[PDB]
Amino acid sequence: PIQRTPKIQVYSRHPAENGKSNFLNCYVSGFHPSDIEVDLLKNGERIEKVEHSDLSFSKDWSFYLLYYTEFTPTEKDEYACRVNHVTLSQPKIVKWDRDMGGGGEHVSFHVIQIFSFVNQSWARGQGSGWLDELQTHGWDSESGTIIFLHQWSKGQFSNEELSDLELLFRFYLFGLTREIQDHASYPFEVQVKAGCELHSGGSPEGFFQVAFNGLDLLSFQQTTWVPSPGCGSLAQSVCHLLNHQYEGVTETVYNLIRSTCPRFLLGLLDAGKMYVHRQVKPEAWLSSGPSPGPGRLQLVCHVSGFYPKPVWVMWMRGEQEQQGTQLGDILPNAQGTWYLRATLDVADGEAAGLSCRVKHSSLEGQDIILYWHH
Ligand SMILES: CCCCCCC[C@@H](C)CCC[C@H](C)CCC[C@H](C)CCC[C@H](C)CCC[C@@H](C)CCCOP(=O)(O)O
Ligand SMILES: *[C@@H]1O[C@H](CO)[C@@H](O[C@@H]2O[C@H](CO)[C@@H](O)[C@H](O)[C@H]2NC(C)=O)[C@H](O)[C@H]1NC(C)=O
Ligand SMILES: [Cl-]
Ligand SMILES: [Cl-]
Ligand SMILES: [Cl-]
Ligand SMILES: [Cl-]
Ligand SMILES: [Cl-]
Ligand SMILES: [Cl-]
Repeated sequence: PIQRTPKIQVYSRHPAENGKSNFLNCYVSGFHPSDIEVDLLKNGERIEKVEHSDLSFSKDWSFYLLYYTEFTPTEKDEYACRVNHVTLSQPKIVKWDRDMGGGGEHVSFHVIQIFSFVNQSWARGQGSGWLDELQTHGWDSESGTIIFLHQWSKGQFSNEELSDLELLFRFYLFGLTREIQDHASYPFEVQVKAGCELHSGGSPEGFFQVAFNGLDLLSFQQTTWVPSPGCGSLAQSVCHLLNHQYEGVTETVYNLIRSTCPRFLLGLLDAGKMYVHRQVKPEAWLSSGPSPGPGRLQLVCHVSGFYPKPVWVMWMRGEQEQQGTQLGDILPNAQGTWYLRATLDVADGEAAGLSCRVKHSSLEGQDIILYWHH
């Protein structure tokens, strides 16, 4: 427990044009527990050879997953994202459709960990490193080794440092597992988010947060562990344990989270800048959306492939912003960049003369304008 339902978002990276190669993205989020089945379908057949990020979660602790593959839109062929979850009666198939528009400061670095305990002697585990919303690391479970997803994932650390880190992680895992395997009278899931935010001005902000069955359990605030008020005897127990019984583990954590993490983080940024990519022009295109009702249209404006994140997108009549404009979420793209789509609902007659306007930092001040037409 408890149960949350997956939001499902399907979208293409480029304008859809028959025979021309494209990328199909599927973003599955908001779910809990972590047990899930996601498949990209072509004409009902599951597509093998797809890319998927490792499992992560939000501040809410709900899980999310990115999927994508290469595909070609055609007149005949039908594509879908198929999801199966404990909160679904039947599997949900959401089609991708050109004419529906797809269907549906500070930097931070964190290590994310999910533990799934079905019983005493059976448990799943997985973890991964994330630079902002960008995964930079996986973790091989059998070997107990780090997986560096990119040419810069090492981030200006020597090999000795990272070896020591691997072993530190190994023993940390052995420790907690033994620790959770004790305390036995029972299905449950444990999530850990640990790492650092780096802020303008250089002040690091450390965090180590745990959750249980998707519930806020404990955290680490300024050299002292804190329980989230349940109460909460479990959290208070384990906190108290860490605070005193074995302190010195927290010396490591404290060091690791206030030092090494911001240094590694900065190392990633440095090594990252070499390859790509400072700024990227989006491309934009219009499509219809799902019909809002008889005698009404939904206009969809797609903005895809922009980086950095900040965008301004609006439906216009001349200089007048449209009141009804609805901005979707900013979603991740196949390799690194960003996707967003804005919709508007309008009567048939009032469709003509509406424009979608895009402002991005990389456009050099010359905005993208797209005019609706039939
Ligand atoms: C099966 C799940 C595997 C999960 C491992 C996935 C790891 C996967 C992301 C590899 C990326 C590695 C990445 C390249 C190097 C980043 C270096 C950063 C600065 C280190 C931050 C380490 C975290 C913050 C401290 C952990 C808390 C433990 C030390 C204390 C706990 C109490 O002890 P106890 O338990 O004994 O009682
Ligand atoms: C956790 O629950 C039981 C605990 O033993 C596991 O039971 C095993 O189930 C599979 C297939 O049914 C096999 O490993 C054996 O038949 C069972 N083991 C024993 C010792 O009887 C179970 O598989 C674990 N997790 C599940 C069922 O998801
Ligand atoms: Cl293959
Ligand atoms: Cl289509
Ligand atoms: Cl260090
Ligand atoms: Cl159109
Ligand atoms: Cl960004
Ligand atoms: Cl959306």
